[PDB]
Amino acid sequence: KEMPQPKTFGELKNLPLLNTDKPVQALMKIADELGEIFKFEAPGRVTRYLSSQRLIKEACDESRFDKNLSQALKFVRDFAGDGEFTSWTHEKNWKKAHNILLPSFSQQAMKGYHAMMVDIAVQLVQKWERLNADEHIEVPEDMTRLTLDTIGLCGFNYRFNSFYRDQPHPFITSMVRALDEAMNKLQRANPDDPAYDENKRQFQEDIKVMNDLVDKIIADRKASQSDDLLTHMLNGKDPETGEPLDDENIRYQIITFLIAGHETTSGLLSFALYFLVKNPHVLQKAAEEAARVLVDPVPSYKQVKQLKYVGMVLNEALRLWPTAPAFSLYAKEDTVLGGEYPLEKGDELMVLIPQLHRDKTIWGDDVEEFRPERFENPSAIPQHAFKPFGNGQRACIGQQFALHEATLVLGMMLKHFDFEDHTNYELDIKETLTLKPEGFVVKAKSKKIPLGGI
Ligand code: HEM
Ligand SMILES: CCCCCCCCCCCCCCCC(=O)NCC(=O)O
Repeated sequence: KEMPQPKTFGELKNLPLLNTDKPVQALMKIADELGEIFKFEAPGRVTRYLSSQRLIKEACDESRFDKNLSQALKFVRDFAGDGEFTSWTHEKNWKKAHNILLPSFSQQAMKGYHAMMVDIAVQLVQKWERLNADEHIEVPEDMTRLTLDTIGLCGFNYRFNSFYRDQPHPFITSMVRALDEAMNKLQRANPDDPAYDENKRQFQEDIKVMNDLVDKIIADRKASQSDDLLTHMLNGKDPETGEPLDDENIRYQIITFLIAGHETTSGLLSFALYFLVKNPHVLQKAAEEAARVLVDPVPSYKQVKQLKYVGMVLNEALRLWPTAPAFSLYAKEDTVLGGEYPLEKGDELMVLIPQLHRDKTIWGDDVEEFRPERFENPSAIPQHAFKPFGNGQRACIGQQFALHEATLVLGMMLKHFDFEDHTNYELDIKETLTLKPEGFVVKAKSKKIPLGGI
């Protein structure tokens, strides 16, 4: 079968279709028009975008495809290096990092992070209880304060103190600019036009800000007994090789985990709150569970694990708007995809996750509705139908960290406040490679339930 392909622009082929501030949403619209697979060509590069579970399940076969660095991740690698997110599976530092850092995500480790996650969640609840009657909440802004603070504290014993700042933390400002520039470089046909000189200067200055922060984390740790993610980065030995990470790689890991470890989580909490306010009956169910389950002044680790419906709400937000919305594969050898599409060794595929999650042959016709009951019995969901955390040995290492944090915080929010979508907010999804609502504001009325000490 010949592969569908969207409209072209002469010798720029499909490239100018990425000349938009919302490229993923543009690709989703193309997949809607063109179907489960389409080709996207740019000068000197081709990729194929997959949207159906039937083809994505094949792409998820690790004997035939391996993780690829999409052009977006190659640009991120300019500041994330061979950190765990932007390394190739065949690079020595990927498996060594994965082996050294995995223990930081064990259940025993998670039980150990719980108190520090509560410390930050209590700061969030206190900030909102302290608002005056005439004020409102800027949701994605506060969720980024919470999630950055939480990976800082749990992962690095470092306080960003983001709730002490009315503007974004300077790491956030540089990170966002750096991910923005990566996204913007995707549609640049001549990246070395001197018209991009100031883009390049500003990129370097952004990277220097992130690395100065990494310096402070490393120095604060030297000056400081912890056993956290940074402990394993600095001292952990890979059981296979017996070697620890080198200093250069360790700096890439800290940048990696500070970014990967909070940005997508902030997106998830923002979208879950959005869907809750837009679906009052769902919000009533979740708030009922939070009140029934969270009987103590602050939540315990077991209580969080008991918030089943809140967990379903977060999964159903990840179904509609997975906040790292694509991952890319390459063919290990020549092969035929779906019995219809021949690929040569090295050909790249991109999995368009929001489109996979709207495959009506899996989910039924009502894929746009927000229905957490979809996830009541997760074992009934077909393999490779639901993939917000990527695939196989390159799947997200921090998936349980993110879900525990989001479930704890959303459970505390729902216990402590009633929420009003006071402006009838129209969803506007800002892209910086990752997805988050922009402009989403709410009002929160305290239920005046006292909050225990940290
Ligand atoms: C809801 C929140 C999250 C989402 C949706 C998410 C999504 C993903 C996805 C889609 C990938 C695969 C990327 C690819 O194949 O190119 C991935 C990998 C990764 N994520 Fe997450 N992530 C989240 C939270 C986290 C957190 C909290 C951490 C750290 C504490 C983290 C650290 C990582 C790392 C280090 C990788 C690379 C894993 C490897 O290849 O060894 N992520 N994530
Ligand atoms: C260092 C940790 C990095 C954390 C952020 C990771 C970003 C997640 C990637 C999301 C996918 C973005 C898709 C961008 C649009 C697209 O398809 N571009 C084509 C291409 O990238 O080559």
